[PDB]
Formats: sequence, structure tokens, C-alpha cells
Amino acid sequence: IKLNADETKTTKAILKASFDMWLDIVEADVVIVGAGPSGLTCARYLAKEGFKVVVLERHLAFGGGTWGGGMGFPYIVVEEPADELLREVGIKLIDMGDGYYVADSVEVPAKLAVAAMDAGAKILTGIVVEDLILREDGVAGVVINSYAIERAGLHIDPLTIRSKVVVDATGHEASIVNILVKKNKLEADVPGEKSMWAEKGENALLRNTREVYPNLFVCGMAANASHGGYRMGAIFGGMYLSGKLCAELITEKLK
Amino acid sequence: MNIKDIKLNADETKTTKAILKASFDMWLDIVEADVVIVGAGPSGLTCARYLAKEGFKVVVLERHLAFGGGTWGGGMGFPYIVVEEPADELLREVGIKLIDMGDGYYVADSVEVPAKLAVAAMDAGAKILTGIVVEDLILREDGVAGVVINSYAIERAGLHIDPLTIRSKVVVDATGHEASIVNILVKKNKLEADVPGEKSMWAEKGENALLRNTREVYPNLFVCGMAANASHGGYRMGAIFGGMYLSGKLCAELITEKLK
Amino acid sequence: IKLNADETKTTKAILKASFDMWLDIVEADVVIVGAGPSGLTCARYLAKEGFKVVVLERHLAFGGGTWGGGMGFPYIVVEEPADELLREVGIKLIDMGDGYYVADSVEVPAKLAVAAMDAGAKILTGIVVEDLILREDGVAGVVINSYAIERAGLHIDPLTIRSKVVVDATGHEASIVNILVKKNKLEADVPGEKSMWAEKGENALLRNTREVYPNLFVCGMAANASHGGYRMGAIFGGMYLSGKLCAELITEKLKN
Amino acid sequence: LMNIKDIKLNADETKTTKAILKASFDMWLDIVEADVVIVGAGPSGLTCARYLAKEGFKVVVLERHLAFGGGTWGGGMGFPYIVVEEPADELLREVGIKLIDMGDGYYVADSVEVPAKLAVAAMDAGAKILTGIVVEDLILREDGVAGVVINSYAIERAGLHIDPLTIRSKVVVDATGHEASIVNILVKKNKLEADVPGEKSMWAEKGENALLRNTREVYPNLFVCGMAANASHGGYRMGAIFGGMYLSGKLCAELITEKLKN
Amino acid sequence: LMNIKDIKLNADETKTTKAILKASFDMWLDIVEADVVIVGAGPSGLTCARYLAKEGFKVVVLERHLAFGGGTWGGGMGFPYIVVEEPADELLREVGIKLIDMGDGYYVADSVEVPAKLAVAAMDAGAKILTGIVVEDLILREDGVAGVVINSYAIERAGLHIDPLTIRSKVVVDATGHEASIVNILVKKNKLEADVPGEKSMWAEKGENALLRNTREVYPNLFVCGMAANASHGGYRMGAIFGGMYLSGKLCAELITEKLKN
Amino acid sequence: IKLNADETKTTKAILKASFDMWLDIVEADVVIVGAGPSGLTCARYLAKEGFKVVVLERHLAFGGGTWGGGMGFPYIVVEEPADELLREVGIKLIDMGDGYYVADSVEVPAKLAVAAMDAGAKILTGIVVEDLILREDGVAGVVINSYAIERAGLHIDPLTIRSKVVVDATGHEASIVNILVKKNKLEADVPGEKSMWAEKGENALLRNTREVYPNLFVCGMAANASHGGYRMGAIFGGMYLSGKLCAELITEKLKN
Ligand SMILES: Nc1ncnc2c1ncn2[C@@H]1O[C@H](COP(=O)(O)OP(=O)(O)OC[C@@H](O)[C@@H](O)C(=O)CO)[C@@H](O)[C@H]1O
Ligand SMILES: Nc1ncnc2c1ncn2[C@@H]1O[C@H](COP(=O)(O)OP(=O)(O)OC[C@@H](O)[C@@H](O)C(=O)CO)[C@@H](O)[C@H]1O
Ligand SMILES: Nc1ncnc2c1ncn2[C@@H]1O[C@H](COP(=O)(O)OP(=O)(O)OC[C@@H](O)[C@@H](O)C(=O)CO)[C@@H](O)[C@H]1O
Ligand SMILES: Nc1ncnc2c1ncn2[C@@H]1O[C@H](COP(=O)(O)OP(=O)(O)OC[C@@H](O)[C@@H](O)C(=O)CO)[C@@H](O)[C@H]1O
Ligand SMILES: Nc1ncnc2c1ncn2[C@@H]1O[C@H](COP(=O)(O)OP(=O)(O)OC[C@@H](O)[C@@H](O)C(=O)CO)[C@@H](O)[C@H]1O
Ligand SMILES: Nc1ncnc2c1ncn2[C@@H]1O[C@H](COP(=O)(O)OP(=O)(O)OC[C@@H](O)[C@@H](O)C(=O)CO)[C@@H](O)[C@H]1O
Repeated sequence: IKLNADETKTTKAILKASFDMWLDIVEADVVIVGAGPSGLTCARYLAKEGFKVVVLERHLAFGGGTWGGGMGFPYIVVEEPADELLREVGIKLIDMGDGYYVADSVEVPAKLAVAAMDAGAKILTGIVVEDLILREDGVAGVVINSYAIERAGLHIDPLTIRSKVVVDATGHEASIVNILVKKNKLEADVPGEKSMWAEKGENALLRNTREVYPNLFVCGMAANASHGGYRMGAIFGGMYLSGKLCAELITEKLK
Repeated sequence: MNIKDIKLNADETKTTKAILKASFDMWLDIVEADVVIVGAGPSGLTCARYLAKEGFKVVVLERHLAFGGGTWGGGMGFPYIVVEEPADELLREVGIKLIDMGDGYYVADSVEVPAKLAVAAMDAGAKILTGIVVEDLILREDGVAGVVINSYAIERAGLHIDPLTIRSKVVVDATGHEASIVNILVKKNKLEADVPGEKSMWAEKGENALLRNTREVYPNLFVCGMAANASHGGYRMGAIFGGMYLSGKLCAELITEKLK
Repeated sequence: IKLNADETKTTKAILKASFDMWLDIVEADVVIVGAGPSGLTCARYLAKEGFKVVVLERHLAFGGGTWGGGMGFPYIVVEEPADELLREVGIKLIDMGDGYYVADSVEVPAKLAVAAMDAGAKILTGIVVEDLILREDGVAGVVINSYAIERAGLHIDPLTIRSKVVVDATGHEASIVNILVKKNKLEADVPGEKSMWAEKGENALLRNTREVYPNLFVCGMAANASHGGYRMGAIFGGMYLSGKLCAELITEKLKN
Repeated sequence: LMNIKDIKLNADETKTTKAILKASFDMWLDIVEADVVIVGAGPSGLTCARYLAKEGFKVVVLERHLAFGGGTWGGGMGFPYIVVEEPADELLREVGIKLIDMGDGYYVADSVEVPAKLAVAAMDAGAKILTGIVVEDLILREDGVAGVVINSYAIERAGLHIDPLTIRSKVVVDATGHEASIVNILVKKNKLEADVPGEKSMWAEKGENALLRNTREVYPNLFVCGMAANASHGGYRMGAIFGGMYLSGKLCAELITEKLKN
Repeated sequence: LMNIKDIKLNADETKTTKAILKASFDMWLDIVEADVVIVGAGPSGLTCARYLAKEGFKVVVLERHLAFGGGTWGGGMGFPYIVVEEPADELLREVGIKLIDMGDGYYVADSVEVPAKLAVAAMDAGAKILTGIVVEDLILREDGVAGVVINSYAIERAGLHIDPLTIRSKVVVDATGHEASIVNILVKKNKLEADVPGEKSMWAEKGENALLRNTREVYPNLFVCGMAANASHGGYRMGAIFGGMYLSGKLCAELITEKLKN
Repeated sequence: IKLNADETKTTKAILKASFDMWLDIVEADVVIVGAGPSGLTCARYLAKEGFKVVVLERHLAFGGGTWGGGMGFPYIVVEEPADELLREVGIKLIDMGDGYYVADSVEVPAKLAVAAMDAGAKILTGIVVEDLILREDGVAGVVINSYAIERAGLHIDPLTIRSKVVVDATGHEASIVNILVKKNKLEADVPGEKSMWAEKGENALLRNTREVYPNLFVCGMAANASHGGYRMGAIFGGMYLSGKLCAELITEKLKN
């Protein structure tokens, strides 16, 4: 095989493509912060509904804290009936009894990401949300920068993405909600997660998945961190449901 | 039934035991395999796809917690990678959307690619283990007999802890420009041979050498992707991946032949 | 000598045994956090009593802050009558007068660990307790991860060990009691150790060794740190007695 | 016969501090001359130390880390069991270590139990173990190696420029694992024409069996055992199987006993 | 006599090692009880130490770094001179330090000469200086402060979990500079209802004069001098001018002498 | 007491005096690199002889590796007859027998430094020698920078000090001799110190203290490092004698 490869043609193709993408993407319907299990589920459902969705993830790879499974052991758990949310995306499960299923902790994030992308959602990695955009209305988008710039420690201004809604799906950090409260000196505490009580934790998640400030929703562990809910460890049924519920709430508000 | 109105039954011990139990059946099974591929990059995952379709038992080992290698960042952070005719079929094959940029050049979302390559590999039967470092090789008189493994966490943490092993009929170095498995072989076993490393950039010379350079370099040890060019002093090509995909496929064909 | 050694047989033996240990260990009667002198003493006494005991230690080696003795000088001190707690485990002592004895600071942790293990206690090193498990009842176990993962800085979920009781034997850090208070936003301060007053410190230890929250006990310096007690330096009599007392208190609560 | 909570304990800062000083001071003045210095409190070094001390020699084991044990604790990739094969399993049994039979002459042992019990055996046999102590160099005479140059691990980690002290000995043993760090010091600093090749890749059988052949006096008064032996002679490695380590240590003690009773 | 090159020197490892060990132990066993402990071998602490030792007290100065001197060496922003103003210049002259007159009662001195000569004066007056030694805590009695809890700088930097030793004293002096680290320990660990405010911004005149007022016993048996005094009382700072530092140290010695001859 | 202290007057005095020192110091007779025991002894003797001497030291404090004594134990050893080199500077010694004396490891560097400074030598600390100055003649001085700049990792050009002679007294590093050889691609190896043999080591020091390249002398451990000599540990007699000898050799070469 003769392959025709040229530096300039390669460079320009990347540049050209990246530009059409960037100019288009800086206005969107929904921005999801965090490409974890809850954020990617939310993204799936919103995109199926025809919304223009961007998922932003600080690390170069999506996935959040799924890859390592439980203490390095590469399986994660899902309980009935949230297992359907995995089946529905082609993820193979193993039945371990009593409504408990496991899945390869590398297979899960891959297939959740593909579902999201194939549903229409855009995922940008290597991108840090450092702040929010505000209007009198409430939250109006996100202020973004490059992970590389952040790690490198450089003093460089950001860019923006305007959106109708922002979703904090950043895990136990609840880092977008914290930014809102700290920088805008709101009289409210983000308490953070309590200790482990899997049952209390999993069930609180759905109650705690809501709009916490105008145009700002939380899902996944960010929801329990924001409302002082218990944690559940390497069981993900509530994560997936929270993401879906979050998409339903947003769909309602936005139609 | 309403999604707000769901009772979830979640228990710490049941969760912990399920993960332990499943990890064990996996581990006890996986430590003997037909082929071990080192590196979950574009070449290694392509190779894994083809070998698994052929019914071989394949393990891909990757140091980082996420697969993908150096695809995610695309070109200098700009999140698209290039593929040239006819290697674009190797992407289409796997559901990856391409944009035609002219002259047989296509781009693809640099996040979409590694995801879809990984899914293909896994759906073809290949097992991918991340967070796992190959620190050494296993030898027999025959030649290479498998890999010596440890955890990334242990490595980063700097702890002095012994490894485990995976025996295989074949090992593939798909570790990129590092060519780290070939280097280990040469350095530790004091072989009279130099791993020269990649030359400077000449995309055309580089892309075409890749296929010539994708071969068995020592008994039971194959190289593909940039590891092939690094091992043979070939030029590099930058963020164009047609040769990577073809190298991976070729590497699978060579191994299939040897192993049938 | 011809030795028959094989990679796969070696690997599978390790995996098989570990896998068996793990499935069994994630439910236990008592979890002791910290393989220091107090935690290992507690572990000895509870295991003699037939309880199923796991000691968890973040570092790969047990021992806590015994090894370096005093400012690097490799001897630690024990005072009458706590010296019996060392002799009973085979530790050689040197009489320095006035009811003071010293012991080789390397010999001590080794022999405390052996006693615990031989009494039935299991010691897992390289393991960090990052959180607690709760029920309405009170503390229900511990949330664990690997030291390697922690040092490496990786974002990886934990596993669990359920237990009837948890013991904070983590030294002056009192890190388990702190986790409880901080994360569950309890209205209470963990004051931390006061300055050195060896006599006040040694004697307070026994008063301070107790159940501080349902199913959570403290012993060793964690006890004084939790109750704002004085410290005593490289003298360990109270540490050993605290561990023993802590085992007695737990035995009482748990035998039924 | 009382509530433990009531016991009156007499504890005093000065008495505590002086007891530690006094005892360390006696220990140090005595220890700086010895028959054998073993560098590395790993499985091979501690085994060696057991056997030499039983024989009545004055033995010091030096270990850089605060805890003894070497790379035993983490077992295999974190999984806390190590393997031993027939007949080296007796070297564990004899020290009270419980073994589980896994078949085909393979036994496992709790990776935390092993180093503890090896250390206790050594100490109870008479050996002295000093942790937190780095060997940074050797002492020489025309005769050959004459002891070790020592410093504190704390000082080393802290990066401070501080002179060392010494321990004179008739023999030195490099039991420092794959580093073979004492042999390397000898060669590098004294510009000897010889290469320390380092370990080859894994071949457990070739590796385990070479260990016994490779356990020897490599330079006058300097022995190697454990992985240091295979590293020094370009031998293969064997992973988390320790039968050869234990035998190497024992063999090393036999070779030294022979040389020194002469 | 001869060309130096031909001198026969008798040097032996063991004799060297045992001499150091022997002398250190006599020193350590003696030093762990003292009249006064000064924390910080800076300009104020070393001055204080001079005056207390001249008075016949048994004084130990403890310094974390291997070298004494505090923040004198670098002078002002690296420029190696420090300033002293009339009449505190006599406190330098009296110790042999050469001064250059810059006018208006301002003198400079070589920033390397000063710490050296202050240290020599202290040592020659009888004071003992131990470097490489960190004070991590205080010793208490109902009476008040009863000494210091000490550890090795090496151990601290290395990050090791190792217990300390102690030095009992009638008085402790915090001469640790703007950190006021001993006073802070007292307050933080013993949960005293009092704030250590720390130094204010620069106002050299207000700062220099407050120092003498602020040099006092702040808790029973605990004195402050030097910048620790201003840090403890929220006083202004003065920069690279040291007259008040020297006077503070001297005043501190006078206050202590008074208390202790009672 | 009313003290008159002013920021500007303070700042200007420091600046004024420093600039005067700097403009004068950048030409000197002898530059000694390393304020250790050998370098400071050499400096004493050269300055007594009327030469203009600068000692340069990277760390903010002088002293080299004296302060910590032996493995932290704060005493260093000196053997007959080199003990006179310490008594002559006011250092108190303790007789430990057989011609061995010890001295407080903090007292020694202080008093060596004072002697040097009082003899006329200038000591500049916080100053790194990063390179040499050359002429056809041979070595012509040193290229200097600030320790702070080096540690901070900043890319900043240096300044210079011209001298008739340069002395490498940088200890076992022998860092100035190494710079010469590496950067100027001389066909010669700096072997570095051998292992410990105190007697061989101490005696070789005097033979090894010499001019190794035109205008470049070595003393102290740098001498043994340069010539592959054995080391001797915390015994300093040879260090002191090496420094003195080095001053004698330089005096001879330089008096005319
Ligand atoms: N400011 C930010 N900008 C961009 N990405 C961010 C930012 N902050 C966090 N992230 C990224 O957001 C993602 C969060 O994924 P993560 O997986 O932590 O969130 P989740 O979807 O709620 O699931 C939590 C579970 O993994 C597990 O912990 C659990 O069940 C609790 O016991 C991760 O991939 C982060 O790197
Ligand atoms: N010892 C090891 N153990 C496990 N994984 C390893 C080891 N060494 C390397 N890897 C892993 O190997 C993976 C794949 O590497 P990588 O993605 O570099 O290899 P590739 O498939 O040939 O692709 C090369 C292109 O990305 C690009 O560079 C190019 O076109 C040349 O100009 C990366 O994800 C590494 O983390
Ligand atoms: N979160 C955690 N998970 C696991 N291990 C932990 C955790 N936190 C601490 N540890 C481990 O707990 C152990 C504490 O042992 P440590 O020896 O500090 O505790 P102790 O038994 O009360 O004895 C204290 C004395 O050493 C000394 O301080 C004294 O006499 C007072 O002046 C050490 O070995 C830690 O590594
Ligand atoms: N210069 C030094 N001074 C003091 N201790 C030292 C020095 N250099 C190394 N050590 C210490 O020496 C000890 C060596 O113990 P290590 O366990 O490495 O040596 P070993 O006895 O031969 O056993 C090797 C096995 O762990 C395993 O790896 C195997 O079977 C091969 O695949 C460790 O505890 C080091 O910290
Ligand atoms: N816990 C501790 N243990 C031992 N030494 C300590 C401790 N904490 C601090 N030190 C040491 O104490 C010494 C304090 O010396 P320092 O020089 O800081 O104190 P000073 O005597 O008041 O003089 C201050 C002036 O240098 C100057 O800055 C000024 O005029 C204000 O603008 C320094 O050498 C520290 O390293
Ligand atoms: N490039 C440089 N620029 C400036 N200073 C330097 C440079 N390189 C080294 N130094 C400084 O030079 C000084 C060397 O003093 P050092 O004390 O190492 O040298 P010495 O005077 O020969 O005495 C050696 C003994 O301490 C010890 O080694 C021994 O007897 C064991 O065999 C130290 O104070 C360094 O900081």
C-alpha cells in the first residue's frame, strides 16, 4: 500500500475542523460539566431529545471515577432496575444474585460515551470549567480553560460557552456549585458528602437531583454532596437514574 | 412507574463481594492467554480487534486508567485526528464518523476514535485491563513467553512490591515511540542490538515504513504502531493515523499465521 | 537442590489465597485502625477472646511510630506495671532503675505483631481507611482503599469492611474520629493533643480510652488527642494498657 | 487486681529521655565492631542472620527503612501472600510461619506474617537489627573488605551533607535485593574492571536454581545472597516465590561460618 | 620540622567513631537538664545566650537548621550587609565585629561576620549551641512551662513518624523570629483563649521601639525576644536593622536573671 | 531607649556598602571555592600573608559538612599534630586518647570562619561558582551566580571574579575540577573518591593537594576525589593540613 501523507495537509485539516467545531460550540442549549457516569447518561437523554449538548471534562479521557472500579478491582456494580440503563447501551452484565450485577469497569465508560456521542452529544476533554456566566435571570453558561494550562500553572484568560442550562456532574467535589457559592458570596453552605450508608445514599440521590439555583442542575454524587447526602461506594444504579432524571427535569424546563 | 418513586436496594457487603468475586474469576482466568498486547493505543486496539475476531484469547494491557494512548489530545490540543485513504475504511468499519477534508484526507473527533476502537475490541472478545504496567518479559529457550505485570498505582507511588505474570504464546509491543517492551528485552538481557528510536518527521517516509517495520523482531515478540518505527529507526508522521491502523491489522495477520 | 518454580503456578497461588482471604475478611467483628503499639495490643486481647479481628494499616509495614524510638535512638521505654504486657509477649527488657525499662525499638513492633497474629488477628497493611460506614444504630464498619492508590493520587472508588465495632488506634492524628466529626457535621470538636506532661498524659490515657460514639472506640494517643489530653513522648506503658482496656470494654459490649 | 483505669503510672520526661540515651549509647559503642554485617533486612538477609547468630557470631543487620522486611510486605502486586516451594518450606515452618498447601509442592504464607517471624527468629538467635540506617560505602584494607560506612536514612532523605560513622567487620554481606547496591558501590567507587550486569528478565526456574550457584564470596570478605546474588551474576528473576531466597541466605551463612571458623 | 606532605597521620575508623559517640553521649546526658533553653540561634537568641551564660547559668540554644545565624546571612535582599543604629552598635563592637560608619548613627557590618561572631561570643561565654534540632512542643507543669520537646531536623524534613526527646529547664525563650513558633504552639495545642496576632506591616521606628516593651514573660516561664516579641504582640516590623534585636536579647537575659536569682 | 530607625536610611546603607564591596571584590588574588574546613584554613593562611582572598560558598551559611559531625552526633575528630591547627584558632578540644581529640561541630566552623575573616579574607555566601574563566596562561578566575537564582531555576546570566589563582575546596564533589574537564573536553577523568580507608585517605591528602591545571589548585576532599584517593570520614586533621599546604603552595607561586 502506498500512503499519501503530508504535514501541511494534516495540520490544516485538524485546524480547519477544530475551528468549525469551536465557533459552533460556544453557544449551546445545555452544558454538562463532568464526563462521569451521571453526566454521560444525562447527555444521552438530552441529545436523544434533540437538544444541543456539550459535555466538558478536565481530563483527556472521559469516564470519571469508573475505570478503577472498586479499590482497583475492575468491576462496578449496578442494582435492579437501573441495570436496564446499562443493557440499553450494549453493556454486558454478570448476574451476582439478589438484583446485583457487575460490569467491566473499562467497558462501561466506553459504552456510555459512545451512546452519548451517537445520540448527538459533543464531548470535549482536556477542558476545565473555572467559573460560571451570570445574568439577572440566573446562570447563563460556563467559563472554560485548558487542563494543560491549569496543570502548567500559567496565568492565561479563559473563553466561554453560553447555555440555557448548566449541569454540575463533577462528582463528590460538586465543584461548579461550590464556585457559585464561594465567588458570588451566597449565603448557603455546600456541606459535602456524609459518610457511607449505601441505601440512604442511593435513595437520596433521586430526591437530591434537581435545579439548585436558576438554570443550574446537579446530578450524580454532586447532588448528594450539595445536599449533605450519604455516599454509596462503587454501586452506580442511582448515578445512572440521577442522570436520566436530570435530563427529564431539564427537558421539561426547556420545551 | 415514576422515576422519582424508586426504592433502590444497595448494600456495602453485597457490593464489595460482587466486585471481589468477579475480579477473581477474571484474574484467575486471564493470567494465561494466547496474545498479550501492550498498549491500548490506536495500533494495539486495532490489532486486538482482528485477533479476537479470529477466536484468539487476547489481553490488552494499559498503564493509564483510561485506554486510548496519544489520541485524545489530537493535534497540539486541537481535538481531531487525521486518516488517509484507504485506511479510513478501518475507522468506518467501527462506526466512526469522518469528515472529508479533500485529497483522501479525513478527520475524526479525537475523543470518538479511542472510544469506538475500544468498544470494537471488547465486542470482538478482547479483554482490556487498565491501570497495569508491564515491567518485564517472561522468557523460555523458545523465546518470549509472556509479560511481568504490576499496577500503575504501585509504580507511581514508588513502592517496592513484587509483580505477577501473564503467560502468552505471543507478546505485542504497541507502546508508541517509547518502544518500551523491546527496550526492556534488549537492556535487561544484554542483547547485542540497539533500539535506535524514531527519527525526525517525514510523514510520507514514516507512514510507509510502518508496514515494512511491523514484524516479529525477536521470537514471539511483535511490534506495531510507532513502536515499529522506533524499533527500526523510522521517521515519524505526526497526528495522521492511517499507518497505525494498518500496522495493527497487519500485526494481527502475521500473528494469526504464526499461531494457527 | 533442584527447585521447581513456575510463573503461572506462583501467580495463581497468590491470587487464589488472597481472593479467599478477601471474601472472608470483608465482614468481621472488630476492625482496628492502626497497627501501632496500642492497636496491636488491643488486637491480641480481642483475638484471644475468640473474636474475628482485622487490623488495618496504611503503611506496608506495621509498627506505627515505634521503630525510630526516641529521636532516632532505637529504644523505647515502659514503666511498671505495664512492663508485664511486654514480657508476656517475649520482649527482652533492660532495667534502667525506678521501675523504668527499655526495649529494642525494632524488637517491640515485631513481637507485638506476632502475638496478635498468633492469637488469631489478621493484619492487612498497605490499606487506608478513608471513611466510616453508618447505620441508625451508629458506626457499622469502615471504607477502605489502597495506600498505593492514595499516594499515587488516583480517583478510584473504595471497598468496605462491615464490623460490629471500629477502633481508632491511629495515634495523635485521631484520624477516624476526625472523619466522623468533619464529614457528618457533628457539633463537637476533636481538640487534639496538648503539650507534653508525661505523668498527666500517661494517666489520662486510661480514663480517655472509651467508646466515644456508638460502636466507635479510641485507644492509644488517639484517645488523648480526642479528649485534649497531654502527651508523654517515648514511654509506652499507657499505650499498652490502653489497648488492653479497650479490648476489655469491647469484649463486654460484644460477648452477647 | 483493679480497674485498669485506676492504676497510678509514674512517668517522667527526664527519666524517659536518659533511659533511651543510656541504652542506645551502650548499644552503639558495642556494635561498631562486629563479626558480620548484613546489609538488607529482607528475607535472604534475615535468614542468613538467623543461622550466623545460632552459630555464636556477633551479627548486625542494617536496613535503610525504619521497618525491616524488604519487598515481602506487598506480596504479589499488592495481594498479601508470598509463595514458597518444597523443600524450602521447612525454612519457614521452623520459624513458626503458618503455610497453606496450594498443591504441587507450592505453599503460600501471609506476607505480613513472614517478615515479622523471620525478624523475631533472627533477633532471638542473637542477631541485632538496626533500622533507619543506610550503608553508603565500604571500608577497605589490603586484605579486602573490612566493614561498612553508615549513615542515617533520615539524613539521606533530608538531603543533608553530613559525614558518616563506621562499623568494622570481618565479613560484609550484600543482601540488598535487585539493586545489589553494596557490590555496585565497590565496583563504581574503586574503579574495578568488572561490570555488575543486573538481573535479566523473568524465568522463575532458571532464576531460582542459579541463586544457589550465585551465592558466594565475590570479592575478599564480601558475600552476596538473595536477589543481589542474581543481579551480580546476571541471573534471571523469579517473582514472588521465595524458596531460593531462604536457601541462599542459609547457604551464605554456611559459607561464612566455614571461612570464619578458619 | 618538615614539609607537610611527609607527616605520618594515624587515623582509624573505630577510634574516630567511638570518640564521636563517647563525647556526644556525655554531652547529651548532661544537656537534657538546663537552666535556660533558647529556641532560635538568631541575633536576639544568641545575644540573650551570651548574657545569661556570662551570669553563670547553664544555657542551651536550639536551632533547627544545621548552621546557626537565623536570617542574618543574606542581609538585605541578598546584599550582604546588615544595619545597626546607635547605641546598639556597642553590642556588636563588644564582640569584635567591625563596623562601617554610614552617618547619622547608622553602621553596617558584614552579614557573614555578624552571626559568626555572635555565636563565638555565646559559646565562649559558656552557652551550648545545638543545631539540627527542632523544638516541636513544650513541657508543662502546674507552675507553667517546664522545658521543651525536641526532635531532629533530619527526621522532620524526611517526614518520619518518630517520637521526640526532652530538655527540662526553668525557663524557655522563644527567639524564633516572626514565626513566634513556640508561643504559637503553646496557644494552639493547649487551646488557650488568646490570639498570636503576628507582625504588622513595616514601620521601622514604631517597630524598633516596641520591641523593648514587647520583650517580656508572656506565660509563666516563657519569654519572647527578637521579632518573636513583636509577632506575639502585633508590633510593626523594621527590616534589616538589628539594634532592637540585640537590645531585646540583652533585656531578655536581664529579665530572666532577675527571675532566676530569685 | 529611643531608637532612630528609618527604612530609606537602612536600605541605602546596605546598598551603598554592598556596591562598594562588589566593585572592589571582582578582582582578587585568590578565589577559594567552598567555605568548608579546608577552604577556610587555606583562606586564613593566604590572608595572613597579605593576599586579597575571596571565599565563595553556595549555601547562605559557611561551614561545609562539619555542622552535623558524625551521623548527626555533633562532634568531629582531629588527630595529632593537626590539633594545633584548631587550638591556634581558639577551638576547645577534648582529649579522647591516642592522639585523638574531638571538638564541638558547631564551634569549629564558627571559629575557622572568624579566623579567616579576622586575617583579612572575605567570605561571600549564597554564591555559586558555575564555571571558570580561561586565558592561554590557564585558569583566570570564576564565573559566579546566586544560589537563589540557581535553586529557583531561572535562566539568568552570571557575573565574574578575576583571580590569579582558583582553589577547588568543594569537597568530594570536586565540582570546579569537574567543570573544567567536562566543559573544555579535556582528555582526563576525575575518578572521584574511593571507599573508606581512613589511614590511606588521610595521608594521600597531602600528596594530592597540588596544582592540577595551571592556576587551579585542589585541597580537602576535592584533592582525594580528583586523584582517586580513599576517604576517611569524620576525621579532619588532613583537611586542615591540606588547606595549609595549599596556601603554602600558592604563596610560593604567587609572591613574585
Ligand atoms: N471544573 C471541572 N471541569 C471539568 N470537569 C470536571 C470539573 N470538576 C470535575 N470534573 C470531572 O467530572 C467527572 C466526575 O465524574 P464522577 O464519576 O466522579 O461523577 P459521578 O458521575 O457523580 O459518579 C461518582 C462515582 O464515580 C462514585 O464516586 C460514587 O458512586 C460515589 O461513592 C470527573 O471525570 C472529573 O474529572
Ligand atoms: N509498559 C507499559 N505498560 C502498559 N502500557 C504502556 C506501557 N508503555 C506504554 N504504554 C501505553 O501504550 C499506549 C499506546 O501508545 P501510543 O498511542 O503512543 O501508540 P500507537 O498506537 O503506536 O499510536 C501513536 C500515535 O498516538 C502518534 O504518536 C503517532 O501517530 C506518531 O507520530 C499508551 O496509552 C501508553 O500508556
Ligand atoms: N486512616 C488510616 N488508615 C490506616 N492506617 C492508619 C490511618 N491513619 C493512621 N494509620 C496508622 O495508624 C498507626 C498509628 O500508630 P501510632 O504508634 O502513632 O499509635 P499508638 O498505638 O496510639 O502509639 C503512639 C506512639 O507511637 C507515640 O505517638 C506516643 O507514645 C505518644 O507520645 C500508624 O502505623 C499509621 O500509619
Ligand atoms: N545501602 C543500603 N543500606 C541498608 N539497607 C539497604 C541498602 N540498600 C538496600 N537496602 C535494603 O535491603 C533490603 C533488600 O530486601 P529485598 O526483599 O529486596 O531482598 P531479598 O532478601 O534478596 O528478597 C527479594 C524479594 O523481595 C523478591 O524481590 C524476589 O524474590 C525477586 O523477584 C530492603 O529492605 C532495602 O531497603
Ligand atoms: N521550632 C524551632 N526549633 C528550633 N529553631 C527554630 C524553630 N523555629 C524557628 N527556629 C529558628 O530560630 C531562628 C530565628 O532567627 P531570626 O533571625 O528569624 O530571629 P531574630 O533573632 O528575632 O532576628 C530577626 C532578624 O533576622 C530580621 O529578620 C529582622 O530584624 C526582622 O525584620 C532561625 O534560625 C530559625 O531557623
Ligand atoms: N560550585 C560551587 N560553588 C560554591 N560553593 C560550592 C560549590 N560546590 C561546592 N560548594 C561548597 O563547598 C563546600 C565544601 O565543603 P566540604 O566540607 O564538603 O569540603 P572539605 O573542606 O574538603 O571537607 C570535607 C569533609 O566535610 C568531609 O567530606 C570528610 O572529611 C569525609 O571524608 C560546601 O560548603 C559546599 O556548599
